[PDB]
Amino acid sequence: DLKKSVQALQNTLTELQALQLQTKQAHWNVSGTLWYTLHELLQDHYEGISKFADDVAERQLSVGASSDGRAITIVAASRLPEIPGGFLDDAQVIQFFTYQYETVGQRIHQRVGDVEKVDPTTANLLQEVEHIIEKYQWQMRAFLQNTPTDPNTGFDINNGKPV
Amino acid sequence: DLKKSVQALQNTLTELQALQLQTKQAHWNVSGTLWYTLHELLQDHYEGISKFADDVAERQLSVGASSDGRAITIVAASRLPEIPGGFLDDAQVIQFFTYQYETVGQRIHQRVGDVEKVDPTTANLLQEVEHIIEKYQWQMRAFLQNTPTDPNTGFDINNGKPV
Amino acid sequence: DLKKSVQALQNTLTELQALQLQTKQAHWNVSGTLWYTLHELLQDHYEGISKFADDVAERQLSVGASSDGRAITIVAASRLPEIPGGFLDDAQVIQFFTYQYETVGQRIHQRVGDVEKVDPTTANLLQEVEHIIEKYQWQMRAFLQNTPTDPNTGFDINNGKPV
Amino acid sequence: DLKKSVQALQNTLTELQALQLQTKQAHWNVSGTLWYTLHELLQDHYEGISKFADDVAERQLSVGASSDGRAITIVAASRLPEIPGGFLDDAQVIQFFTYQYETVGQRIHQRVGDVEKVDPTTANLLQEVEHIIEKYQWQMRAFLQNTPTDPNTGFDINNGKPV
Amino acid sequence: DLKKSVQALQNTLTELQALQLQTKQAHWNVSGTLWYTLHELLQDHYEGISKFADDVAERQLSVGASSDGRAITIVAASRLPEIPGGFLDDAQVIQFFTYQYETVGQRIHQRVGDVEKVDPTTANLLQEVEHIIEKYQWQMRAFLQNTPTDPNTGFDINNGKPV
Amino acid sequence: DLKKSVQALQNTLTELQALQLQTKQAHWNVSGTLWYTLHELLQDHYEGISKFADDVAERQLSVGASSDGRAITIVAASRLPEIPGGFLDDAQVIQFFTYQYETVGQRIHQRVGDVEKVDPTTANLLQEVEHIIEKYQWQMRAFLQNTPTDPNTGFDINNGKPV
Amino acid sequence: DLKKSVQALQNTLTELQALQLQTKQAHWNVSGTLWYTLHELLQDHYEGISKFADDVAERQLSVGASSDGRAITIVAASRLPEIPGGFLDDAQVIQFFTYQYETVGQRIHQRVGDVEKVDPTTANLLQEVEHIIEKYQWQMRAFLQNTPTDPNTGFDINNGKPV
Amino acid sequence: DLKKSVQALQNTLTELQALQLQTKQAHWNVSGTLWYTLHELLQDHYEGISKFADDVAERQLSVGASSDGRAITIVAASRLPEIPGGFLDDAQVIQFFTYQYETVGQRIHQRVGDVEKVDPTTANLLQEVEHIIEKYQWQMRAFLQNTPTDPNTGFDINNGKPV
Amino acid sequence: DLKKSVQALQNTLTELQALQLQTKQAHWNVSGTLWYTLHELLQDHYEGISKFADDVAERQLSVGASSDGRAITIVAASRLPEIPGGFLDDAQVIQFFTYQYETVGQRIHQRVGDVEKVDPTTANLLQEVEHIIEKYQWQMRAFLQNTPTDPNTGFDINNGKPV
Amino acid sequence: DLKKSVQALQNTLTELQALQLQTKQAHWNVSGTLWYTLHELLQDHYEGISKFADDVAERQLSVGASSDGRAITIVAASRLPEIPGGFLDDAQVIQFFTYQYETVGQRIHQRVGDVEKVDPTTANLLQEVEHIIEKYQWQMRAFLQNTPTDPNTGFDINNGKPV
Amino acid sequence: DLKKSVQALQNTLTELQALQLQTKQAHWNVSGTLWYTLHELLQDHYEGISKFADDVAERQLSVGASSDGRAITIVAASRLPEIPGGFLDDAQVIQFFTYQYETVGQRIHQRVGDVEKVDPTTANLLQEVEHIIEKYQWQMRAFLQNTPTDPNTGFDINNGKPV
Amino acid sequence: DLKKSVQALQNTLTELQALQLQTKQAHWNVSGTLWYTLHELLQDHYEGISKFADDVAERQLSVGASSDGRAITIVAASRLPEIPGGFLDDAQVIQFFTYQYETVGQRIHQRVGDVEKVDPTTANLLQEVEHIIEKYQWQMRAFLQNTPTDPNTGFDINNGKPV
Ligand SMILES: [Ca+2]
Ligand SMILES: [Ca+2]
Ligand SMILES: [Ca+2]
Ligand SMILES: [Ca+2]
Ligand SMILES: [Ca+2]
Ligand SMILES: [Ca+2]
Ligand SMILES: [Ca+2]
Ligand SMILES: [Ca+2]
Ligand SMILES: [Ca+2]
Ligand SMILES: [Ca+2]
Ligand SMILES: [Ca+2]
Ligand SMILES: [Ca+2]
Ligand SMILES: [Ca+2]
Ligand SMILES: [Ca+2]
Ligand SMILES: [Ca+2]
Ligand SMILES: [Ca+2]
Ligand SMILES: [Ca+2]
Ligand SMILES: [Ca+2]
Ligand SMILES: [Ca+2]
Ligand SMILES: [Ca+2]
Ligand SMILES: [Fe+3]
Ligand SMILES: [Fe+3]
Ligand SMILES: [Fe+3]
Ligand SMILES: [Fe+3]
Ligand SMILES: [Fe+3]
Ligand SMILES: [Fe+3]
Ligand SMILES: [Fe+3]
Ligand SMILES: [Fe+3]
Ligand SMILES: [Fe+3]
Ligand SMILES: [Fe+3]
Ligand SMILES: [Fe+3]
Ligand SMILES: [Fe+3]
Repeated sequence: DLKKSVQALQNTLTELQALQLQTKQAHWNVSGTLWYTLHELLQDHYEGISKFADDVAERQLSVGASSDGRAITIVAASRLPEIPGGFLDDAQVIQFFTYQYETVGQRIHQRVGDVEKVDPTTANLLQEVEHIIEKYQWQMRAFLQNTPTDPNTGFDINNGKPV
Repeated sequence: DLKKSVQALQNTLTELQALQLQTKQAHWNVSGTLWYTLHELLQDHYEGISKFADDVAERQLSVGASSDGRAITIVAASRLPEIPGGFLDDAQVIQFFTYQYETVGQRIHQRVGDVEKVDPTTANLLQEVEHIIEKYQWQMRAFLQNTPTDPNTGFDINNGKPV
Repeated sequence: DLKKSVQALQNTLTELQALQLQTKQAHWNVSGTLWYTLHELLQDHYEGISKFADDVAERQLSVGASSDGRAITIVAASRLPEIPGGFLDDAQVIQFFTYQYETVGQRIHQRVGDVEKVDPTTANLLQEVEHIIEKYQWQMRAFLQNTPTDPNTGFDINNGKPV
Repeated sequence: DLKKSVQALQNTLTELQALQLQTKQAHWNVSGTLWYTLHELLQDHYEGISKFADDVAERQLSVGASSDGRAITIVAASRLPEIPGGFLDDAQVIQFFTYQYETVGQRIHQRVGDVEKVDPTTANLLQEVEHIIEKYQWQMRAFLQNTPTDPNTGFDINNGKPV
Repeated sequence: DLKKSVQALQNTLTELQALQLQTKQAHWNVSGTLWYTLHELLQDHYEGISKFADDVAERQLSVGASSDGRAITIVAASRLPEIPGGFLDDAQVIQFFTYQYETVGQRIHQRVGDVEKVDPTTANLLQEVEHIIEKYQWQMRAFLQNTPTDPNTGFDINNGKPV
Repeated sequence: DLKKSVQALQNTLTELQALQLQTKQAHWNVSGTLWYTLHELLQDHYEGISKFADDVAERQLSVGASSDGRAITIVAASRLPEIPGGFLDDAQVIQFFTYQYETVGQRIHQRVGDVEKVDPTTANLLQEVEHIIEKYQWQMRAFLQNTPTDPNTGFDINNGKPV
Repeated sequence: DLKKSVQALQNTLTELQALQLQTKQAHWNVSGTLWYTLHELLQDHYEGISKFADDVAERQLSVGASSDGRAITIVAASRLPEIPGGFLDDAQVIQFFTYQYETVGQRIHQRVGDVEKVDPTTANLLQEVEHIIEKYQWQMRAFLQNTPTDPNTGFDINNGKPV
Repeated sequence: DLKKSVQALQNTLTELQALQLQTKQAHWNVSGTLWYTLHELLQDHYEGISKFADDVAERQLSVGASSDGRAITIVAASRLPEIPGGFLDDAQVIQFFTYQYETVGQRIHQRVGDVEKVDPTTANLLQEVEHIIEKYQWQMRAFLQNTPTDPNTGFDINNGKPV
Repeated sequence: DLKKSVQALQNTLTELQALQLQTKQAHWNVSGTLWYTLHELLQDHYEGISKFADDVAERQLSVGASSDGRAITIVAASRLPEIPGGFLDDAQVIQFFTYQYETVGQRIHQRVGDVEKVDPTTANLLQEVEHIIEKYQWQMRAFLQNTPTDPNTGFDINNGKPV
Repeated sequence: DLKKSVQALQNTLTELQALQLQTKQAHWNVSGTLWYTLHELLQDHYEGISKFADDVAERQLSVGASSDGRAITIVAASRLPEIPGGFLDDAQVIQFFTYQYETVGQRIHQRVGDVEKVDPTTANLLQEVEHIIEKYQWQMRAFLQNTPTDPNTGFDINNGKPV
Repeated sequence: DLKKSVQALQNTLTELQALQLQTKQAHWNVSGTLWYTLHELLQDHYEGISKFADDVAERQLSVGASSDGRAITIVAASRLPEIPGGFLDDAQVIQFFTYQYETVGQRIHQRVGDVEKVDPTTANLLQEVEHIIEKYQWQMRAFLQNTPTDPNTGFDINNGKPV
Repeated sequence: DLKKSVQALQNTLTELQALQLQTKQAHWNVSGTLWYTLHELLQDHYEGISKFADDVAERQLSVGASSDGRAITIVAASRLPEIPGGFLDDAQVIQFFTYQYETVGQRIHQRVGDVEKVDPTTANLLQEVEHIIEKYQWQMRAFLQNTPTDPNTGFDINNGKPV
């Protein structure tokens, strides 16, 4: 089934390209106490996402199908919220990608089982994408991770209010 | 005039981001005799465009204004044709970016004079973007450049028909 | 079942070693308009094939079995056509490896399922070999890939005749 | 007018050397929640400032005039406040360089127009210095940049009081 | 099942950390004819084990669970013999890690199937750990590997007695 | 006195190995606002500690005595508190290593004088270890260093309570 | 005979300097289907020619004689046709250097025997120059090399006419 | 005006190519006390001149015009004295390039204003060439720069006679 | 005589390709006390042999003749014994390549004189191949080299029997 | 005694910062026959001085005290002559740093004994600073070092008068 | 006392230069089972010895005294046995440097106390030389280090006789 | 004739080792105006001489003969003057190596013809040694090379007297 692997590959590529533009957008406009920390972290996320975005589209051509990474396709086949414009707060960026990475990781997790029987090599690549996406999810989640000595509500980065 | 420099910077960033996704799209789906030549050349163009896309948005924040590099903004503030989907021919890719680079370079050329008096530092960056865009225009134009011994109609890469 | 993993590993190693000598042979004797393009591309294919040839034989020793990479074994356990001698045409090289990579990739695809239950780690390596082989198949296939504006018959690289 | 370019070059060099010693001073003595973040950021600012300090003095010798980068000249031709001694707070460092970079950038902006007609090459260098200084100004300003979801008063890094 | 992946990941991490300290211990105290050969080989094993020890604990945090790599946990959740103290003989080091790598590799092999259905991405990482552990097992086993012309009893490295 | 230098070297090695596992443990499980800052800082501390851990054990073999870096020895010859398990708060990590580095540095300071007369070369190495340990102590202490404009109580990273 | 080695060395240097300016000239002005392929290939030829141009003149000074690499000497001691000006066709560039490299290689081949008896070290250098020149001749000749399946007349790169 | 930018670009390229061959000529044949100092300095000048020679010709093709870097053009469009042949004295080399760099820098300075209105991007490149040429002029001028304690007549490098 | 240089070049290439597959075969299957020592040494030999195998075939194309490096040609134009299959003993590997390198070096030594008069450049390359082959012969011969204090019979690596 | 180590560390840092600005000042304005030789040598001295200036201030924070590297402190806690302004002669620069390095080295030599008992680790760093300062003193002293065949009065670099 | 530091420095330099030529001599002529192991190990020892040989002589010039590293001085101020000529056995090389490194290390240990009071910086360098020499002593001693399971008599590398 | 190649190789190695110690000796003790210039130049000569010293001895072992690079052999098989001790003048160093390099180069030139018939590969290496030795001879000779505008008597570096 070539159509099945294309669906899993093309859907993953569009999500990676969406995260590509969103990580870079927050990379430039993040503000607050953790602006520079997230500035550097989002650039590393961008480079890891961009690398796998190349691999996914390369895998699309490898199985004999075209790759659609156009701007209209990113907006069209959205299915994910768009990052807000203007200056972004550090606490807002942390909460945005905490949910975005988790949502993308869960979708990739399902696509792995959809193609594991017909295309284990493509499923191997999708597992590697799920690995880096869930790792990035942890790196955003750890900012507000509860500990025995501190719930880490994020009040210090959100004008005194829990995030 | 902060509004003038933002207009020149934001308009250039959106065009660079459009070329970013278009060079990479042709990078993966180009086909024909010159597919691998353009594959490598488009990746170099992508890296040069991406680097200046970072500098332009960085200059936006440097003058005190937010940067809009979101996917919807690329589609919204288009003003440039979209690259076709599916498998792309090498002759089609050459002619697409020959006109696209030239159109972008002419617009950047006008923005340089619009901000040279109020923001010479930003105009200095826009000149550097115009330099790399017009250089890429030559690199696409040279495929069909007429010579005394050969008009270079591109018939060999376009099913026997002049491009 | 140690015998099953050895069969899949040893058969893949011999095919990689055959492609090793064939890519390098075409690397030196390719001729025509695309001689230098294929010269560089075949060297990259050679380096990727050689690296995985090391990994496959290393995996053979890791599971406790000897590795047979001798010259007589490459000729003996052939099951693949031999590249022609003498000066090779660029269109001939493109069509040779288009079919050779596809044939090798299909065989590796079958070996993955043969060992996925008894040796998932070896199957993981075979998936990585299938990934690079099918990627190389695309890189040879793209020279003659049909497009909406051009069928890309390869007449320009084959003395006016469709390849 | 050689005297005009020397004035713009020598005044810029002294300001860069002042920022050189001030960024490094805060680099070692910064304290608080953002001490290590600023520690790394100030070292990058120091390296960029030092590089352009070399270029400015090199340009001075290139136009045929001596370069005065002595310690007494930094103190003499001050015209900028001195960074406080002892342990420095992170919020204090952020506010110090937010104003210092902006003041230096505005002065360099004026010097560009003073020499653009008689020495466009020197004005080109001064534009590059203004670029990196205003970029560093943004990197300090972003710590307290107001956002729709958070004014970012810096209370968390200033003992509960808005910075 | 989060508990299942944590069990496989945490158990593998403790075994890797045990091999970490054991390879380094033998790295410093190995003696005999093959002391320097094993000195270098054990350092390479240490670097490969340490890298995957980072990946395993990183995967633990990625799936949302804490990582226990404390010294007491290495001793507590032992289940593997401790390397002897004092000066170690080369033949003793070869036989120690021949069995240790094999025991660890067999356990990781079982954990792959335990989590392959619920967490294929984690199973993908465990397969990579099993790959490097079984490769290191071969590198220790080859010192005493029987050949048609020599049984390789190791008498030369064990005071004239077969190892 | 060989026994004196062994005592100073072996005791320092065990403390370095304890800090090795503790910095890496906090490196993976740190949480809160400063989780990523400490994540990077603890990895640099880990690399510096690991390098000197190699030098100390190498010096042990150089003076003619075995090196004991086994896991049981780290737990046995403890004399330092164990880092807590589970998710660690950033303020908890800062206070843990502030005291741990200081305690280790004071012990190494005493060992330098114990061996300076009989083994100045070993004392030279112990001085280098004390240098990097006290430097790391400052890097943890600076998070809560009092300043004229801010006492830096750490309330922002400790749920509103002074650390 | 110092005069004999100077003649062989000085004549080779002038030919290398002529090829230096000619490869770079075609590097910038080549046009057609193979413009970018030759653009890259001519830059590699330029770097290899320039390196040996340094070695030849260095050998001239080593044997105790001055080196004449002036522009007038390149034009004066020509004895080779000049590359045409303006935009150059890819087929024209291929045929120009196919004959130019061959002519230079044959002359260097004769100079090797002229100095092999009196200056074997200089003859050793001239052999290395002949090696790289004849290698470059093959790299230009392979574009039109006849094959059993294709004569490679170059009609596709020469407006339908055999080159 | 395309003709205006071509004139400024082509005239600068020929002067750079002339300095290219002249710096390298003096690089090999310089003699005296400062032969090795100038040997190294002239090689650095050669690399900087060669790099900008590439950029100038690349800019020529970017604006849509051919580039003439042939040997006959260097001799034809001379307008600069030729470096003497044979062994060159260090004092002679210093005085030759002191005037040559200054003459070239003054001409480039005039071309910047000739094209600043019609082609600011090309004028930006010409400013960068003027920067490196005037920097090299200082590096040659400093050998004989008068000081309060020493006029630096160069008598020590010119057989006792002031240069 | 083109036929003479082709004979010397083609015969050397086939021998290098035979040693290529044989060094790599022993690289993977060597066993015994010196397995890892030879494992590393054979990989270095493989890289040196492979590099000169490229140069020899490149020289074949440079003189205008095709290069035959196919697998069947390695087996056909053998004239050298084949390395045994299965697990190889370290003493067996040492004795195999001691004779193999010597036999290849003697043949290359004869080919140098066969082509030194008609093709000194090719003879220069064959001398470089003889240099690396005879160097590798020494590196295998030194394992059993007799010394005044020890005949080095290899009994320790050959089950107590002299090799 | 914390006050003792601070005195030795702070006094050394100010002297290093003074040499920092003085080496760089002479680096840009040195003139005469040895201008370029000293230009390069002073840049190497600057990099070595700057590196130890970082280490000294880092050691200050490591022992728990603030670091004062401000411009006013360099001028205030002077105790060393200031380098002259304007163009500097090479002989003047050589004699300036010959005495300056020696004076700084003697002071650091005394501080080593002042803190060797209370702070051997800090004394270890001060010894390393004395090492590089006395090495730089030799590198300036060697220009006028007397030899059996030449007193090296420096008349050639000082307008015919002994330095 | 300048004479005291010169004595310790000059005596150490001559011993390092003696070990320099001896390690390299054994590096080329070592034979037996461990020839290649010692070949690599002796090259690393040579590089470490050569580096400190540079530092010692550099320290000699730094304190104001000439450095005598001539060949006659190595033979004259010998006081160490000369390595035998001809082919050297591996067991002979191991025993030669086991005693040579120990003898050199003991002498350097005494020189440290001779100059620690008058020249602590030089004593610091001599401690670093003693560190690397005693480390190399361990690396040679470990070949015959006794273990609980094996006395490691070296019979396997010494024709069946204990070394 | 093995004895002939050994004679040429061993004699060249001893001369290279003599120049090794002499270049390094002058590298440390050179004095005068050109001390630092020669300091750097002699270090480059040392590295080139040392590299070929390794190749020569490696070639000795490759042809089956031992290599004698001991200190006594350098003094014994001298046949070259010894460099003077103590502080060396720059003019003395220039004249010493001008004659030393020339004498060594002439001897190597004769050895090439002595072994060219029996050992062309060894003669190829000796030609490469003669190349670097005669190049170094030029680099020392150029300091006093006569020019049309200056005889370059070296009076400025030799207390007013011609060298
Ligand atoms: Ca898998
Ligand atoms: Ca994988
Ligand atoms: Ca906030
Ligand atoms: Ca400008
Ligand atoms: Ca610029
Ligand atoms: Ca086409
Ligand atoms: Ca063809
Ligand atoms: Ca604060
Ligand atoms: Ca043993
Ligand atoms: Ca917290
Ligand atoms: Ca054409
Ligand atoms: Ca002169
Ligand atoms: Ca054996
Ligand atoms: Ca002077
Ligand atoms: Ca000390
Ligand atoms: Ca030290
Ligand atoms: Ca032996
Ligand atoms: Ca030859
Ligand atoms: Ca050669
Ligand atoms: Ca002198
Ligand atoms: Fe790609
Ligand atoms: Fe950025
Ligand atoms: Fe391998
Ligand atoms: Fe500089
Ligand atoms: Fe990590
Ligand atoms: Fe180690
Ligand atoms: Fe050169
Ligand atoms: Fe170029
Ligand atoms: Fe090749
Ligand atoms: Fe620092
Ligand atoms: Fe040195
Ligand atoms: Fe060697």
